Amino acid sequence: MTTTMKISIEFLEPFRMTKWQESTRRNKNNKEFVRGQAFARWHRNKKDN
RNA sequence: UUGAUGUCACGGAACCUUUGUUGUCUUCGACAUGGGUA
Repeated sequence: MTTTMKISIEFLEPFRMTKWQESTRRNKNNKEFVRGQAFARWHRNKKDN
């Protein structure tokens, strides 16, 4: 038993997004991935392009 | 397209340094033209 709460966020400013990286590099040892953890994330449909 | 008992990323000024500068009197006299004649 759960209740779903529809959430929308309206940005009043340009928001920051983090650069895409390989799933091999999405760990605490990669500085760039950790530094961008508070930003938005880009999703790739396919890893190649 | 996240994972969860732990995110100061509003935690970080694209910032700092380079002269569109230099040189020149709005001045002034000899031609122009191609043959023609035998």
